[PDB]
Amino acid sequence: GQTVLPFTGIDFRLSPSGVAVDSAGNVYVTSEGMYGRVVKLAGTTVLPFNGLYQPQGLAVDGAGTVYVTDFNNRVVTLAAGSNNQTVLPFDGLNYPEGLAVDTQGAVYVADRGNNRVVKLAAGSKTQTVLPFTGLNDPDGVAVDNSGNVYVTDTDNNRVVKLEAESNNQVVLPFTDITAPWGIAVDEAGTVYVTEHNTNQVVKLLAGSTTSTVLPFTGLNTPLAVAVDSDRTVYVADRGNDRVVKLTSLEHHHH
Repeated sequence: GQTVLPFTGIDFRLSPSGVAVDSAGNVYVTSEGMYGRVVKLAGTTVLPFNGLYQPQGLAVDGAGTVYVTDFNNRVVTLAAGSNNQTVLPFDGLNYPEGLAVDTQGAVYVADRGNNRVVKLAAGSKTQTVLPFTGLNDPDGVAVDNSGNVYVTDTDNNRVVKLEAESNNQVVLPFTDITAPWGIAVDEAGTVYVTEHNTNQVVKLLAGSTTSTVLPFTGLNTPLAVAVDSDRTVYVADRGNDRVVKLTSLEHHHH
């Protein structure tokens, strides 16, 4: 049932490390590589970020601002239709991977080299380190509408939720999760994760005790995942230089 998104007119291998989807259903991908790019499928274009070096993760907020991590160890943002990027004041990032943006503009980064997740509130000049414990190469972060934060503890083969109320770390009941990397949370609290070296994508329903394997086929190193308002799931299928899409919408009287 999946489809491959038709990125056309492109002079470089797509190398998709990250994937985000805005309200209009524009799809954005970080194209890894020495000369990093963010590519936007509507036709296809390239956003005027300058000097991206191996960009690893992206997110798009409700205003259409695109936020990107890269291996210059920073987060760059581009406001919709701007051609002037700004570098957010994160400190000490070491191989930032996935990032997330919550409804108040706060930016969260899986800081893989420091085995932590860092937070920067909107307009603040200093970051916070979130109270996770025992992380080993976190690659992916997601934040729900309830301020719960979710991380892929990659080398621990687990996903941890820092609950907004208790500030407790819960190892979410994924079933046999391996080397989880990409993650997203949809508006129903459902958590999607890529198991990146085992080439599956799994989901966990909010408040549920176990998980399921989404019916993707032919994945090769899925490193990110997004989900739109139709609860369509998009995957950065990194080894295949493509993004694949899987719709969840029900079929009338079938």
